[PDB]
Parts: sequence; C-alpha cells; structure tokens
Amino acid sequence: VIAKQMTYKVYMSGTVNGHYFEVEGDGKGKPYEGEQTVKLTVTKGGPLPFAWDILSPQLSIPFTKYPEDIPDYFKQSFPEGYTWERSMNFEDGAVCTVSNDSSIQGNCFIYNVKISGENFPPNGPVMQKKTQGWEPSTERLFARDGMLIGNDYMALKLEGGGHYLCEFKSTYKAKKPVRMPGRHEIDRKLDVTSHNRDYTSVEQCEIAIARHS
Repeated sequence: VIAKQMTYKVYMSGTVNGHYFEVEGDGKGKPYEGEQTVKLTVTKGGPLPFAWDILSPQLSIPFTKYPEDIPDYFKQSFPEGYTWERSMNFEDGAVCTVSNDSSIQGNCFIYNVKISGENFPPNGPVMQKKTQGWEPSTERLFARDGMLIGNDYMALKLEGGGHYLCEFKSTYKAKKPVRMPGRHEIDRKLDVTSHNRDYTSVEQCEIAIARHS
C-alpha cells in the first residue's frame, strides 16, 4: 500500500485577492522517515502577484514519521484516502480557506487542492512578496467523531525582521474508518529550496515527525 519510497502529484487551483491561478506539482519522499520534496509549475495565472509562502503548506501528511505506538490516521486511510478543510486566519484580518481531496494510485498519492484568500493589504508583505518562509512549527491534533482537528499557530518571517502571525485550523476526514489516535503533535519544518525569477517554477522540502504531547 505505502512503500518506503513514494511519489505524488498535486493539482491546485485558487484565487487570492481576486487573482486566479493553477499549479501542478510532482513530489517524492520517504513516508516512514517524514521526508519529502516537491517541484511545482504555475500552469495558469503566472507570475503570481502574491507571496509563494501562502501556498506552500497546501502542497501531504502521509509523509509524516509516526512512531509505532501512535495510530497513523493518514496512512491508514488508503487506498480510499481522506479530505481536509483548513482556515488560515492572519492577524490583520486576511483569511484563506483551503480544501483538499487525497487519493492514491499505486505508489503515487494524488492531491487536489483549492484555495481562496482575500483581504491581504495591497502594499503588505504577502502582496508585495516580502515574506521569507514559515518558522518551524508544531501542530497539535486530537480526535473527534472519527476525524482529527488540528491547530497550529504559524508565523511568516518578514524581510526586515519580525513575523506575520496566522492561526491554522484544520479538520482531517478519512473516507473510511481508521484506528484513532489520541492527542498528539506533529513537528514540521517547510522550506522553499529553488525558484525561478517570478516564482512560476518552485521546489520545496518538508520534514514532519509525530510525537506524543
């Protein structure tokens, strides 16, 4: 089902401050080590008039290292898969909402994701492309009604120093029942590793490791 080496395909569409775009990605990684990378191409709507970093966390939780004593909600859901909804509520009132469908074909996960964002100030670091990536962070999860509810207080690093703060609230829903974990946490570090001049070709890397509270 889930091998030591896996790939994925991501398809994203979205609108941010009224700008429509589509992105296609090819990813690969080691799901039991919590390691993955992905290569993205903006296929419509490039160059984007806003910071790549708002899209980067919507581009793969099966690649999270889970210790043997915490049930792995995400890997168990396959082959059927799971869906998730997420809100990103920035401290100045900008909001993004994100929805995902996640499936699998052989050794390739398939992610279809939509994002809508609005009310980023037009001269602010998102719409002026002055963010410099996310701080490493811990999402805290727990179980309810066969789903997982995750919360993470994220922070975008700003050119000049300081942070732009964002509440991330996610609900993860397997398409069939799975063995439920208790309260637990995931530690992650996400980096952009490559990009062309106008961010129409981008690569990213992520490490994610689950642990108890």
